[PDB]
Amino acid sequence: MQKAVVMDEQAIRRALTRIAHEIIERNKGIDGCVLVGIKTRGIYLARRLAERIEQIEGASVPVGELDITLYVPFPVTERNVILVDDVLFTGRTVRAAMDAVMDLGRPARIQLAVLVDRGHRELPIRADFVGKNVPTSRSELIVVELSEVDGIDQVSIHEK
Amino acid sequence: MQKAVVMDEQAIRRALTRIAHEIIERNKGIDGCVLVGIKTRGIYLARRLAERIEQIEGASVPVGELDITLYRVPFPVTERNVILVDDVLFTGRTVRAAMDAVMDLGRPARIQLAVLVDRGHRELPIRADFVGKNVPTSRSELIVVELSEVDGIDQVSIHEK
Ligand SMILES: [Mg+2]
Ligand SMILES: [Mg+2]
Repeated sequence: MQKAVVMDEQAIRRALTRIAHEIIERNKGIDGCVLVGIKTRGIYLARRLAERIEQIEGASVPVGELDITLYVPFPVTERNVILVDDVLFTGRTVRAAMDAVMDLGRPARIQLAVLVDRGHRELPIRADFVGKNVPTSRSELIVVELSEVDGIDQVSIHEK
Repeated sequence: MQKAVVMDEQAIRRALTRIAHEIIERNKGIDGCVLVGIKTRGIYLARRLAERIEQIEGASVPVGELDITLYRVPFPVTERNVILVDDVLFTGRTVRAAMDAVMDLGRPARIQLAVLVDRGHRELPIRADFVGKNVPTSRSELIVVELSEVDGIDQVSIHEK
């Protein structure tokens, strides 16, 4: 049950735009960077970020998918690999993504961009770019919807 | 060579004593928690923490040892809070491998990380839950940690190696 909407299409749009500028900024350009989306919605976010970045620096950035969910390629070695996910929670999915990435190559470094951080981490992993911090109880859940797959851009808190 | 002393013995003691209190606080006591040191100095730090924690809560805390080295102990893990302890957080690559090791021994309820110093320049989305001191450094500088159990003195210093 949709207990509440915390981000509308507008907030999402402006969050991803800022994030696009932060990525370019913290890497002093996009040279050697690659956006790898985790899971369904993570991939769509990575693409939007890629598109935004392209229309700011004039140069485009490679995008990869990589599948996880409690377990085509893309440049990895000596590249700045930016994992992109919709929701940061326990951090366990991200840990798996890192190992996966580490087996495909030796990246200069791995960064983490997420649309929302709902707290409750169970590993010492933090996102380098956060769209919005959304406090939540352990009993609540986060639902992220994007136009490409859900017919709408929206983030909400759903009770159990 | 040693450029400057960023932490002296008293600072190190005050940093560790506080971390001990921070650990108890965030976990509301140390039950179900385990201290796992990484390499030599990490182990000595983890031991100091456990000694401090027990005198505070009157409850003993399990200390483990992990030998994690990258190129260029028993007990519980499953359903426990494994608190990794290291002297310096840098690229974060060592902690990531250390987490792999922990996962090979079981599934902890969670993993935390405590370090004496964070010198920035991470190359992985890994951050410490408890930090002794944030020490800014250039990529040309180096951190040198000396603990009395191995170097006869407690001291943190920046070097231009
Ligand atoms: Mg996801
Ligand atoms: Mg160490």
